[PDB]
Amino acid sequence: GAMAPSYRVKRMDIAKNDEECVVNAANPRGLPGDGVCKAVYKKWPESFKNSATPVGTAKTVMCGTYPVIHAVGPNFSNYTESEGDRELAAAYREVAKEVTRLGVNSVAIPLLSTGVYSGGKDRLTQSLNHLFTAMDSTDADVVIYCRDKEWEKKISEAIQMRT
Ligand SMILES: [Cl-]
Repeated sequence: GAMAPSYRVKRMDIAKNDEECVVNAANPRGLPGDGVCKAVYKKWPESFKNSATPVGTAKTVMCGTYPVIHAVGPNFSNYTESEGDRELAAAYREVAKEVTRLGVNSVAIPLLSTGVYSGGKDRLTQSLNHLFTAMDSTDADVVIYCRDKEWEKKISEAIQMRT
């Protein structure tokens, strides 16, 4: 585990992360996909061998020795708010289990079920809180990756509030 387990947020490409493993915002089919998923495919294509896994689950595939945790959030275009919220909480719990199993000291993570899977809604607070509920019991340094300046400020604030 990390010496003083922390949360941080960085506004850059998660494919350039400085952590011991990465969470992919995967699709259920293990396809190259778009957004974070496409950057992950371009950086760690080997990790997409038998990566396909259902909604609300996480499946780790090693690129060399570097773990890629394919976390499948619900697409809110397809799910009801109620069922989406449940599968989004589940995907984060499976990430916590895989990060623990791997014994890594740090993990790079995007906010699941945002952008292409948000159903056109701002789910920053929803997704971030399910991230906290899962990862709070873990001892890994968590680094959250986003691309939009207003998202970084809001994520930074939510982290610092609890400190
Ligand atoms: Cl970048």
